[PDB]
Amino acid sequence: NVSGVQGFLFHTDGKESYGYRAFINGVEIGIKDIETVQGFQQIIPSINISKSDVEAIRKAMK
Amino acid sequence: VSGVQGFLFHTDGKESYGYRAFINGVEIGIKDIETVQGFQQIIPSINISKSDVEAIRKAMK
Amino acid sequence: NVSGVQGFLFHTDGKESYGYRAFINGVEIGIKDIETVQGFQQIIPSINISKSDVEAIRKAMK
Amino acid sequence: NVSGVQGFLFHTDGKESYGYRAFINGVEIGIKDIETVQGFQQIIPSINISKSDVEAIRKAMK
Amino acid sequence: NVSGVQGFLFHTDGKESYGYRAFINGVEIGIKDIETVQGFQQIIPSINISKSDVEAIRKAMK
Amino acid sequence: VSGVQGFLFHTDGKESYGYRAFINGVEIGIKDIETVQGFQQIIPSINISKSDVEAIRKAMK
Amino acid sequence: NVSGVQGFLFHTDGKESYGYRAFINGVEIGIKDIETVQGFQQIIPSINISKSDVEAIRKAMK
Amino acid sequence: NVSGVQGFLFHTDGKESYGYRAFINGVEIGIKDIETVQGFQQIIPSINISKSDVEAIRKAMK
Repeated sequence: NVSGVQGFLFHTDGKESYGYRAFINGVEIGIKDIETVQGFQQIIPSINISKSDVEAIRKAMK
Repeated sequence: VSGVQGFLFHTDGKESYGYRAFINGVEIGIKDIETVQGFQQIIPSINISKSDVEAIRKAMK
Repeated sequence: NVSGVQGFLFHTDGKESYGYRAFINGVEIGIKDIETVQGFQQIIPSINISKSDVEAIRKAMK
Repeated sequence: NVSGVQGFLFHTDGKESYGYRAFINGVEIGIKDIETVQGFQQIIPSINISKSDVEAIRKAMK
Repeated sequence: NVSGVQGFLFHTDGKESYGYRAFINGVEIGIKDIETVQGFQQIIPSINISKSDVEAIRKAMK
Repeated sequence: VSGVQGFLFHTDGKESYGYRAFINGVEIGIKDIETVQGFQQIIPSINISKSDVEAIRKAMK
Repeated sequence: NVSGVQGFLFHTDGKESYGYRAFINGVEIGIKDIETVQGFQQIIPSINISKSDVEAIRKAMK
Repeated sequence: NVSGVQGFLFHTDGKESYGYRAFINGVEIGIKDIETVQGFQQIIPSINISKSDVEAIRKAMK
């Protein structure tokens, strides 16, 4: 509530990384730096999503 | 705070359909176990028999 | 409201069973298998409704 | 509250009983069986209302 | 939330009683019997309001 | 669950205005201490100087 | 949200005071007396804002 | 949450600082004084965002 942010960070630990990304207030973005990942980890969850499942999650988050 | 409402579902019965999910009212198939474990951090994961998926789809519409 | 499901399972322990049914997001459905009943029991309540009272509950849930 | 039900059961312990009744999502119903009363007691409150006060409560619940 | 009732019971312990009354979902009603007062005391607050202050509370509850 | 949002207010300063309240955005005077004690069961009771009531009225509008 | 008030008190402890002010339900007001500051401190937060930052906070609170 | 403020403070601990900034009710502002940072830290989260990631966060906070 208080942060004005709803969403989550996502990444894969699989063979081909896509780095960290996030859905923030329904907007998908890439995150370039680990400082930002740790900053957002204080206010939103951070989960794992395989590279092959990102397309379907995108569709559901639309 | 996740901006996600829904659940993962699978059956432990004879004819598995793997893992699927309802995410914000959209049904999807899940290809990898990593994704199942990731979403298990933020949404419930329940069992649904293959025979009951059609009725749950109607209710989730 | 993390599950995206509001409702309840219902059944009777009376002489003439109607099996398990549910109201899920205002939609009434039949449940065929016990696995599904136990799955939904993790996220929604499960109560008893006599066969003779189902008609009135349907009217109120409309 | 995940049941999708708002309301209460009501009855009187006074001289002229009207059995159990309920308001469920703003709809008043009669309850025919004690099994149903016990089922709804798992998800909604159960209170006492004198027969003389039911008319005024109906006006307020409209 | 669960009861589908928002409001309060009110009465005075002053010299001229007006009995018990209630605001239920923005509707003011009189309560005739103590059974009903005790029933609603399970789900809504019960406060004291002097007879001379009822008019102003009515205006604010409109 | 009371269906009431607001607060009682009074001053302990030199020029008392007795007790007043904002109830659901309506300002009222309270005539009897019984009513003050009744509403103290369901809403906060705070102090407001007589000089500040005009600005609080503007904000509560 | 029992008090019907959303907002905060603000002041600076810097060299040039602007006294205490508040945002109450999106309306900015000045507070003249400490009694009122202590009264509102029972229901809303009270924070520090430098005189030079008030203009930007006003813009964000608009 | 009674402050009427949703958002967060952000800064970087990386090589090129941009000082402290904030999103307050969907409005981005610069913060000039540390007193204001400490004041808002009483009511909103304070996280780290790399300078390289600010552009994407602005897009998501729009």
